[PDB]
Amino acid sequence: HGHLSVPPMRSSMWRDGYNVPPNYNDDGLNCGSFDVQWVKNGGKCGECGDDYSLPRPRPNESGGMYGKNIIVANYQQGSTISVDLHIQAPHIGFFEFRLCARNDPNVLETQDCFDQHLLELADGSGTRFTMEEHVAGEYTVDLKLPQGVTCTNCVLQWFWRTGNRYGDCGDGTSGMGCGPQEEYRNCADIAIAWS
Ligand SMILES: [Cu+]
Repeated sequence: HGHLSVPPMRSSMWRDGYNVPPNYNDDGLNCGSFDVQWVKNGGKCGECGDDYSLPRPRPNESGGMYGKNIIVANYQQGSTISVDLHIQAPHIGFFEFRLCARNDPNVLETQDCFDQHLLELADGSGTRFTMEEHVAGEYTVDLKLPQGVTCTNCVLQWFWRTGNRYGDCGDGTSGMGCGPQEEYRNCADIAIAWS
């Protein structure tokens, strides 16, 4: 359990005093829960962490109850940004961040859009930030925005793949963190400009 806090994701904007409906379970956007994701929905998840079986736009997607297209942060293109995750129950696993470089609030984000910009960690270590220790609190991740990419209505997607289930690793082996895991996604509305 945790949420993208800086910039604030859609279901957490109430915490900062925005006029968006509150979600007191904003730490629980776990794709409808593990069994719903993996037993009901074939491993699929909404773009923004909702149960995949809900119709689009889902509650945390643009046009859903929490998706009012209110920009919560403005960044310079190509800059290093520092994002904060509030981790309430610190399940082992890793985080990834994707940018849908959308320019119109009336079109809907898709995973294909997000997948065009998988964000690199500023430290050069790749695309996955690993939370190695079970410690609740605020985790900061420094990310490099892609050079030359600007967007007036961007969506930032945080993905958390937990690692607390044992499964077939596919190499003849099984292991902790192999196979399907509980997953979280959160979306935040941001803008990126040359400035
Ligand atoms: Cu949790």
